[PDB]
Amino acid sequence: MKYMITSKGDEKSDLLRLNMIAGFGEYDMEYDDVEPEIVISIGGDGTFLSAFHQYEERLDEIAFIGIHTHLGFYADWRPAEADKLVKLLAKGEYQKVSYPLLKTTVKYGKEATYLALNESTVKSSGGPFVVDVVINDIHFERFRGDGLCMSTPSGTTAYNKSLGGALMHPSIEAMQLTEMASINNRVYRTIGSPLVFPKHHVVSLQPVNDKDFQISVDHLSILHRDVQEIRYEVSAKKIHFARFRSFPFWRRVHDSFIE
Amino acid sequence: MKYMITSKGDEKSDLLRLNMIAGFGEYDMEYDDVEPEIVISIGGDGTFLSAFHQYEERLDEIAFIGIHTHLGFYADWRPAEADKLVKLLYQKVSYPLLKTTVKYGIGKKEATYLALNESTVKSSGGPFVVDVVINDIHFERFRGDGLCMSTPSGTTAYNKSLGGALMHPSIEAMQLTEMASINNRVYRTIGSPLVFPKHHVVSLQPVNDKDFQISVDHLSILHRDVQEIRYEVSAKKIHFARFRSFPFWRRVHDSFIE
Amino acid sequence: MKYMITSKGDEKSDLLRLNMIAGFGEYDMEYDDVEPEIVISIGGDGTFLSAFHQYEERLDEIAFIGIHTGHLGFYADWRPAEADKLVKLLAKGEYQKVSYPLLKTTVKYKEATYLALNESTVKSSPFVVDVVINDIHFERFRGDGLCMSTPSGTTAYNKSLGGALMHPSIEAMQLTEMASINNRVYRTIGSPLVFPKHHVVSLQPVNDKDFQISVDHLSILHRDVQEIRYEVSAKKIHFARFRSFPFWRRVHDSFIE
Amino acid sequence: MKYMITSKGDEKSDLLRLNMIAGFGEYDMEYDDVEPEIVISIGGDGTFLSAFHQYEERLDEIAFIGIHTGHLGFYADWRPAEADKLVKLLAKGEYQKVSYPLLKTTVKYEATYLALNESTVKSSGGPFVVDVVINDIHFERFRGDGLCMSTPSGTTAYNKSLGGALMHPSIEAMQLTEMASINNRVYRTIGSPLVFPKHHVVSLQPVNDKDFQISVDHLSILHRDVQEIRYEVSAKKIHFARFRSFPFWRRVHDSFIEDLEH
Repeated sequence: MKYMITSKGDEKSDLLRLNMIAGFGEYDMEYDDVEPEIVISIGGDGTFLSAFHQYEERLDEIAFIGIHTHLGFYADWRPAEADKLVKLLAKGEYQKVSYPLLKTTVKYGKEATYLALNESTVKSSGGPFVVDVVINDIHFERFRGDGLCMSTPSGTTAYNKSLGGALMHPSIEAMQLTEMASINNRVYRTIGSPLVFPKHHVVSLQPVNDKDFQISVDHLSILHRDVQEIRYEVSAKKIHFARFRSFPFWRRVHDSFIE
Repeated sequence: MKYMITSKGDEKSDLLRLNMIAGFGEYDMEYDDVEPEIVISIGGDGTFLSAFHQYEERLDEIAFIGIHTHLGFYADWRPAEADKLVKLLYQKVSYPLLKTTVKYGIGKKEATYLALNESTVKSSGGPFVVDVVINDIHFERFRGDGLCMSTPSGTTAYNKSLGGALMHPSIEAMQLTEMASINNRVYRTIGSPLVFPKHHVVSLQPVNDKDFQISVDHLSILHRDVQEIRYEVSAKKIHFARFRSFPFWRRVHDSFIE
Repeated sequence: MKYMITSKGDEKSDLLRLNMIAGFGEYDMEYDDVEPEIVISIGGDGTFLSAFHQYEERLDEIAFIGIHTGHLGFYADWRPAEADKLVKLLAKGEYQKVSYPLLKTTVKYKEATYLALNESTVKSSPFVVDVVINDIHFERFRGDGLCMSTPSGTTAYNKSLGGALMHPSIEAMQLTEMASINNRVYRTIGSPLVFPKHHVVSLQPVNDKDFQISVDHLSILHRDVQEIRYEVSAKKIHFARFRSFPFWRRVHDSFIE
Repeated sequence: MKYMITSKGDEKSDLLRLNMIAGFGEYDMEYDDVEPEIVISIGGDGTFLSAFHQYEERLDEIAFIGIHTGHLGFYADWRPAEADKLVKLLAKGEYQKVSYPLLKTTVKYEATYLALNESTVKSSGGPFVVDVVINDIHFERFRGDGLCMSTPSGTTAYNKSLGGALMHPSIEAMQLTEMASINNRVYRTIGSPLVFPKHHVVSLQPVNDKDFQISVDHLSILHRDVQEIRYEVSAKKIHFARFRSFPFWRRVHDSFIEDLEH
C-alpha cells in the first residue's frame, strides 16, 4: 500500500523512519505522502497530532499508526518492535477502527472551521469571560468564569480530565463540555457537571458583551476578534487506526494515571 | 391495544387515572395489567421506576408513557395534557439499561438485575474495599464509601450528585462514579468518572469482606457471600412512546438552572 | 505528675507501656488513671480517640501524648524506640502545651450534647434538611448527608468529601456535603464552609425526624430529632509537645510520598 | 474626620459621590485625597479593590466603607438610598473598626505585593511546573494550569470557582487551591485546598521554566527569571468602618443561593 512516515525531528525517530522505509522497500509497498493509505507517526502524541492535522482532507482514506516510548493513547508500538510492524503491515493483518472527531465553527461579521482530535477551548481575550450557552438553539446557561472545554472521547484523558471531566472509551460517539472555574452565582447559574452530547447536537457559545476570544484547537491558540458565535458538534469525519490487536484502553488509563 | 395505568397513590394521580380509563372506554383499548402493550405511569420518576420494574419481563412488548402530576426526566406529559394523549393513544424510542450480575461463593446461583437509573455498592458496616476489574484486567483497588454505576438516563440523578457527567440518554454507555474515595500512600483511585461502551464489563471483587449493600434503582438488598458484582450495558432496552421529540437538555436547564 | 498509659492491647504496645511505667517509677511521677495530668496513648489513633473520650470531663487538666509504630499520623509524635527519651523529657518537665479546637454537637428532640475530636456526621438511612446559620436560613439540602469537621479531623472523612485540609491550630469547624442533589428546589452552596468560634450551624428536618448521627467513633440512631446544632467547643485538647509538630510533612507522608 | 470618595465612574455613582461630599459639608468633615481617615468606595467589589490598593501604604490609619450601586457584593454593606443615613453616622463616629487579614506575596528574581482577594501564578505559555515548599520542606511537585492563594475574604471569589472552601473573613489564614492539576503517577498532588495559619510560608520554586504570569487581585504582571514566589499572611490588615454586624453568611446566601426579595 501507499504509506508515509513522520518523525518528531530528533535523532532516534529520524533513524527509525529511514530503517522502516528501507524495510518496506523489500515489500510491495510504495512511499507516498501526497495520497498515503497508511500514515506512521514516530516520536509521540505531539508528532501524531501534527500528522493528523497534515491530512484532514484525506482522513477517509488513511489508517494511522503510532510509535513511541509510555505509549500514551495514540500509539501501540515501540521502536524495538518496528520490524515486526513492517512485516504485519507488509501483508496485511489489521484491523481498522475509528474514533469520533470534533468540529469547531467560528462566525464573525466569513465562517471559519476546525477539526480537533482532542479538544477545543475558549477563553477571554480581555477581561471577564461571559458567554451564553445555547443547546440545539435553546438557551441553557449564562456562563461566567475562565473558559470552556469541548473534548472528543479520545481527548478525555488530556485537558478534559484535569477539569473534572469523565474519561470516555474513545469508541463512544460524543463530545464532552467541561467548565473552567465557573462563578456559579444566582446571576450566572451553571450546571457544574460535565455534559456529554450525542451526534447531531450542537452547542453554541454566544457572547454577551466582549466579543474577543482565545480559541485553541488541539495545539494551536488563535485570537478571534468580533466573534458572533462559536459552534460545537460531533464531526462527520472520523480518524482511523490500523489495529493489529484489540487496543487495551482501560489498561493504558491504569498505566498512565494509577500506575 | 391492551393497556394499564399505574398511579402514585395520592389524590390527583388516582383521579387522572380513572379519568383516562373512562377515556379509553370509547375505543378498542382493553384494560389488562398482566400483559399490556402500553404502560402509563402517573406521579413522577419514582412511580415510573416502579412501573418499569413491575413489567421488566415484558420490556420488549411494552411502550412506557410518563405523566408527572410537573414532569421529571421520565415524563413528557403534564396531567392536563392527558386528554390529548388519550386521543393520540407514536414512535417507540429506546433507552439503554444496566445489567447487574451478583455472583456468590456459596451453592447459590448468580442473581441478575436490570436498572433504569443506577446500581450502587456499599459495605454492610465496616470499611468498603473492592478490586475493580475491567475486561478481566485489574484497574484499581478502591477504598471509600461505595460506587455507583449509572445508565445514561440515570446520569441526571444520583450520578450527578457524585460528580458524574450528564449524558444524553440515547448514548450506549454506563458511567462509573466514586463515593468519597480515599487517596493516600496505600489507596490510589482514578478519581474521574468512567464511561464504558456496550460489551465492556466492570467487575467488583471483594478483598476482605464478602457482604455488600447493593442498590438497584429504589431497591437495596443486603447480599451475602458475594464473590463478584458485574456491570455491563444490557442487551435489553426500555421503550418510550414518543409523540414529540423529547427536549432533554431543556429539561436539565429547568430542573437544575431555572 | 500523675499520669496513665493506654495501649491498644497487642503485646508490643502492652510491653512498651509496662517498661514506661517502670521507667517513670525512678522519678517523681505517679500512676493514676482516675485523675491523670498526662495521658499517654500507645498503638494508634483508635486508641488515642478512646482515651480522649474516656477523659473528656478533665480536658481542662490533661495533656495528651501519642506513641505509634508506623507512619505516626496526626495524633502521635513518638515511636517505641524513642520511648526512653520521652520518659526522661516528660519527667524533667521539658514541654510546651499546645491545643486543638473541638466540636460541640447538640441533639434536640430533652437534649444530648457530644464532643468530637475529628467530626460529626448526619445521614438518614430521603435526607432533607434545612441548614440554618446563626439563626438565619441558609439552604435546604437534599442528599446523602452532612459532615462537620474539626481542624484536626480535616484529613479524614472531610478530605474524602472535597474539604480543605486545615492546620489544626485554626479555630474553626468545616461543613461538607455528601452528594447534594443541588437543583432548583434544593439549592446548595457546593463549597465546604469554614466557621469561626461562636458561629452556630443548625440542621432542622423538614419531613422525617429520624437520623443516623455520628460523633467520631460512635454512630447513634437518634429518634424524633428536631435539631442538630454545631459549634466550636469552649473546650480544647492539649498536647505535651517536646518540639514543633511538623503537620504539613505528615500530610505529605500520608498522602503524597 | 478627613475622608475621600472613589466612584466606579458611571453617572449613578459619580452623582452619589457629589451628593455625599455636599452632605458632609453640613459637618466638620474634610475632603482629603492624600491623607484620608475614611475611604468610601461607590460601585462594587472591583471599585473597593482599587481603593484599597490606592491606599495600601496607609492601611492602619484608614477605615473603609462601601456602597454598591448595583446590588451589593462582599465589601459594600450599604445601598445608594442609605447614603444620607450613612453621612450622619460617619459624622458622629458611631462605628467599630473591624479588621480582615491580608496576603503578602514576595517575588525573587525582591518585589512584594499585598492582596485583599488572592494572588495567582500561571505560566507564560508553556507547561506550568513548580515545586511547592511549605515551611522549608518540599511538599509536592505541581503540574497544571496554576495555583491560587486566597485571603479569607477572597474565598468567595476565584478561590470558590476553583473548589475552595468559603471561610469567614475574621479567620487568620490563607488558602491554596489547584487550577487543573495533572494527576498521572508522575505529578501526584494533594488535590485538596490547604488552609495555612499565620507565620507559615508557602514557597513556589520553578523547575524548568522561570517565567510566570503572576496576579494580585485585579493586577496581572509577567515576571521574568523568577527564582521563588513566597506567600504568607501579612502583618498588615484592612479595617472596615462597621455600623452594624456584617452578616457574611447571609451575603453568601444572597449571592450564591437565592435572593427572594431583591
